[PDB]
Amino acid sequence: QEPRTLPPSPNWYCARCSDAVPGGLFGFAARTSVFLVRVGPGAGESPGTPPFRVIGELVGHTERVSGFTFSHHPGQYNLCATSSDDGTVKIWDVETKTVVTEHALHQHTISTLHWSPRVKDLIVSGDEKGVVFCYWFNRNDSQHLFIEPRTIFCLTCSPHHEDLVAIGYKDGIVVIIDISKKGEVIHRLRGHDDEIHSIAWCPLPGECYLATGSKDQTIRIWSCSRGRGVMILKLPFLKRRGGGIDPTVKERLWLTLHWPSNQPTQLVSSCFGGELLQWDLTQRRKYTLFSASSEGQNHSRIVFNLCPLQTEDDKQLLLSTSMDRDVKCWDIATLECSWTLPSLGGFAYSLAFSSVDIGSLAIGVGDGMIRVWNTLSIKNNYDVKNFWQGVKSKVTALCWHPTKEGCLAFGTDDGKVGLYDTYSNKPPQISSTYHKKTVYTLAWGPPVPPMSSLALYSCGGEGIVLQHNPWKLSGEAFDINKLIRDTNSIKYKLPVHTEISWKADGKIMALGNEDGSIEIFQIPNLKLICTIQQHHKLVNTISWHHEHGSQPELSYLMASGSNNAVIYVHNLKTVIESSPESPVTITEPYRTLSGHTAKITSVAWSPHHDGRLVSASYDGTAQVWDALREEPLCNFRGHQGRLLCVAWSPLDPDCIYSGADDFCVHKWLTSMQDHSRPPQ
Repeated sequence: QEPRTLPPSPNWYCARCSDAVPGGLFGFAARTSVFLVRVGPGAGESPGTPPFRVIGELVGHTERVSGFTFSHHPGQYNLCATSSDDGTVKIWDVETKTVVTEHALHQHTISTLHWSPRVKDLIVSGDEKGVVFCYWFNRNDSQHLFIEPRTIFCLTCSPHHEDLVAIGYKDGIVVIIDISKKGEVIHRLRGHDDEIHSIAWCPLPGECYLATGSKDQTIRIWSCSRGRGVMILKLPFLKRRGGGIDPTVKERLWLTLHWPSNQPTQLVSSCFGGELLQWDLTQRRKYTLFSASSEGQNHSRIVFNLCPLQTEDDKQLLLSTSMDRDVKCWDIATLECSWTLPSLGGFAYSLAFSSVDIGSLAIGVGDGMIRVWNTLSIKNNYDVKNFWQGVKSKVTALCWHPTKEGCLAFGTDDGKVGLYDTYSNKPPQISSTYHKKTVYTLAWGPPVPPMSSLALYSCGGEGIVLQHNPWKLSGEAFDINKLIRDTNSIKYKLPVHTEISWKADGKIMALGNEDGSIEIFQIPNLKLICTIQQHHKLVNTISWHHEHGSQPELSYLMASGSNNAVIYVHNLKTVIESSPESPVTITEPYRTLSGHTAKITSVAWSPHHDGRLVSASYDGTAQVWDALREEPLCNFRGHQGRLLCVAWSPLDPDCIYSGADDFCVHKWLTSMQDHSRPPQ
């Protein structure tokens, strides 16, 4: 197929950190980057499927990107400007995705910036102390201005007059200044009594008029001729609609505006709960609600930004960013949602494909919500459902039940273990017993004494593996060390267990330990049959090869990764088949896979090949290996962060999913990669 990126969430509480240009292209600030999305025919998606594609990233800021604005000058729609908490304003060329030039003139946290509609190379930025910089980037010039000693929230250069800029402040003051007269205040618009979130100029000259949106829940339309206020629209109270959100998050209003240049008598605004309104300015406060006819397509939390985009084929679209972590595309003709692009608010810690519902991919995320991505949805490349009830903390482990549809085990960084029924709206069952530290692994396997068809095993960072009864999760959970210690007559303290992996046949359990050893236990009683001494640092990942390969000998292969970069495969046919009455120590690998330059977080065997392994590393790459020939095939470098998880697509042998601490999940193709091995 084609690649996909589930990106980080658009940044919150920024008056302008997203924009679009005609054709067209949408950009949004998200963490320390800007993400670029082709929208319309140029995306080149098949009909009925949403016409968008995530196509690139602007990389180089070292902190939160606070502002983003395209140039809207014909022939230079490829230029844009960003601001960041790193103290810089950068000018970018989106064709190369590189910096053209930049400045560090601001000495206080930048609030926002805007590219002049009228002057080709002028970018105006404003900071939290009230300082404004005019930057004419192509003649290398700047002017500081200082109007009033207050925190700038928003700034909008006039579309009609090259010298006029409207500024909105944290306290509700709005001013229009003349940047040719040292920022002289030409109009002082008094009326709002809280944060100005948005300023839109009437897009026709004469019929100037100006609209301002505020945390005070009013939109005020003002005159420059008279100077005075000519219209106050108060937001309506409306029934909250969509699925029941989480009370345990704080949320006041964000009131942003879009004044369509082709429809001067209409004004679009956000509203409580992220509803969108089309206001009729001919009328006594008439509005029409976006998505009024359809159900559950509206945003469920406040909307921060609205970006008009006219496509090549003349569709009028409007893009919305929200605290709900969705980017939505609105068809202005109908006010219905054309499509939604979901996003991630934390590290992608864990991926797990359901063996029952093919292509159903669960994602464990550091924003406390489980995602289920229906990866094989025919008409939607990003069909993602969220689960929040009973989760709360960072989801560091997931594992679908092997036979029961909808049954998802999960684990958290506060040691919690849970079992979700994703086919219902009921909250998850939670284990009464907690791990002292993060749950790094979950695995289903046969029950062992004293339990007492499949038990759930959870491994915490403190070193304990618990056996849970998936019926009675609130009941007793058993530390398996007692069974281990008794079956094998152990006297010294047991190793700290850092990883658990059951062989596919459910007859053998492997535990990886903090000291690097891997122990091999046999049912029914977890008799130790083998200790593998190969890694010398904490074991992060173990995986047993599947059973449906060409030769049956392959299901005895076990891959493992530790805090060192070298990966090993061991072949446990001999030892397992001999069933020794006292345990064997293995100290030579069956295969050695060298290439990575940092810790290995996750390994997984291709279900479509014999002895084909993918690994995820803290070196920022995923590596595909022919394990049997010790041959590196394909290195994926699309992540910016350190990889935490990897999983082979169940239907396409060429497609793998990977997650990282860059807040991204990438779906990529082994055939489209330029490198065969990791950087040296």
